Amino acid sequence: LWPAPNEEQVTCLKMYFGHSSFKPVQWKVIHSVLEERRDNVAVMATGYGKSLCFQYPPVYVGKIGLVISPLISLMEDQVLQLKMSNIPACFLGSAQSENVLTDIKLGKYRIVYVTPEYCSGNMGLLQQLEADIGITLIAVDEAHCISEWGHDFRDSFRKLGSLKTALPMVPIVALTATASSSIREDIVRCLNLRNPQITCTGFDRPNLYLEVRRKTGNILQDLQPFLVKTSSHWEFEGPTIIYCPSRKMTQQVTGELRKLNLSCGTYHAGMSFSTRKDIHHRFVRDEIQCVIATIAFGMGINKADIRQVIHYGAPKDMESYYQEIGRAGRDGLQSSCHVLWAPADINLNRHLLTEIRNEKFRLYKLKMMAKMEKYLHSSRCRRQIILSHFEDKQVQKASLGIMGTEKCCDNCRSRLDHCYSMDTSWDFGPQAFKLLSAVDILGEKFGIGLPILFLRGSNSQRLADQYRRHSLFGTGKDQTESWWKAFSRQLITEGFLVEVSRYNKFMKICALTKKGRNWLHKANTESQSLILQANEELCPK
Ligand SMILES: Nc1ncnc2c1ncn2[C@@H]1O[C@H](COP(=O)(O)OP(=O)(O)O)[C@@H](O)[C@H]1O
Ligand SMILES: [Zn+2]
Ligand SMILES: [Zn+2]
Repeated sequence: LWPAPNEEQVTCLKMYFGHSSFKPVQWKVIHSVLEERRDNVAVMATGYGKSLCFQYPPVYVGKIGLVISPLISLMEDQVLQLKMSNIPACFLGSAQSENVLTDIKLGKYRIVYVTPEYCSGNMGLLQQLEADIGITLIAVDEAHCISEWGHDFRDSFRKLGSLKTALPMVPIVALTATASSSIREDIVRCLNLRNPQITCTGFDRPNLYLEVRRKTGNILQDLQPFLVKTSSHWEFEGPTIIYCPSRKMTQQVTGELRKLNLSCGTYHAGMSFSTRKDIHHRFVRDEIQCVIATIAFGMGINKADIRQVIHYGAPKDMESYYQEIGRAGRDGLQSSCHVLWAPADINLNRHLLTEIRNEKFRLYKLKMMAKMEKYLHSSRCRRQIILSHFEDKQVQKASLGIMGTEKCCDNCRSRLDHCYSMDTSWDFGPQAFKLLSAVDILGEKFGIGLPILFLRGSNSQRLADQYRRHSLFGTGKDQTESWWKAFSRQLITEGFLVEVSRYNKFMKICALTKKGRNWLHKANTESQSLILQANEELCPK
């Protein structure tokens, strides 16, 4: 067990990064790299705090940290974010002046961003910085690009194996997307890491509700369910990102949203630094409500309170999908992630990959598109399927407290609205709330029959038309009369209802108990649960 940080370390974190404490895995990596000078392979979920692991140590000791990445636009964005935290950083490339390079040699910058190509060609420069200043760490983001079995291989990374040779005292921190053992093996062997610490944060984002819908045929019909008509104009429910597979589909979606006068912006690769800066400005400040994006990184979609992610079209793969939905709910508030898809979507098109020569690669793409289509068509828990892919193992639904609840995914939410089996211990809270309310709404003056007719939307004359205006009228048609009758007998046995006759023995009423009235009081103001021992009559297999 590693030690807690000292006060000087915490003070540095507050002054430069505005955080009052390290996250657990952040400190795992930081202490290992900063104080133990040990190589690291770190797998961090979306929105955990990956960048702090390599930005903080060079700031704390006032030396240089080298960040190797192929995403030039992302390195530009992070440089700006660092300077706005009073941290000097720069992107080093062939196009840079010697004044920037001489300021680097004098130690004016804490964090230096380079591409893999520039790094392979200038190993002598790296050794000079190590002798004169000292390199705290070398970060290799997108480290899965080092070998084939990742979702995106690059050849420029293979020459990073000389870093350990030219700099055997400098620890390397490699960041990758999944906890895949095979990918981690390749990173260690190709980067020449020496017994590195292996850390994984887990991948669950419990505040992200997951849903998958089929496309309806036209864009406006697909998107209008996500809109609210305030006054006499349309609005998104909250800040929204719409991911499109192509620029063409981006323009089509934009053209349709403009029909409703929705405030929208686009986000693509190859945009200028000024364009990305302006999009970030408008999105963060809620001057645009929706960003329609074809990329999943950068300033433009770096926003804390994104409430809704929409994939318009099947996602490319599970890794892209996870990163793309990972942009939502970074403030901890409840967010929703919807995929709108059809079998003809371009990312599910097996027509356009017959012409790839590699044997294992073509089979990988076929299995990925089959895995994607299986997830989209699945009736089981969306969250369990996603967590299984990134843990490289079958995940149990009992591992996290979010699975199986109404805020988990659409397939879990369907089971709470109309239960089914796969001892039966199930949450009948939603159904009990309908029944116990109907008993109290009708005044506890009739038998259980009238509340049942109320819930099933009966046209009977026993029910006064004043009750047909109610919200619950007809919301129980999912269950038969005998089901509601049998469910009421379980509420009598458990002790939430009782049958009672007063002086008039020709009138039997069904009334709430003390426990019944107490439960309904809490359920009026909070979503309450009610666990039961059931029969296959209640939740059939
Ligand atoms: N130690 C910390 N305490 C609290 N919040 C943090 C900490 N480290 C990072 N964060 C926040 O987490 C958010 C996501 O971090 P970031 O590195 O941008 O995620 P990603 O690695 O997915 O891009 C950031 O807005 C950042 O402010
Ligand atoms: Zn230690
Ligand atoms: Zn679920």
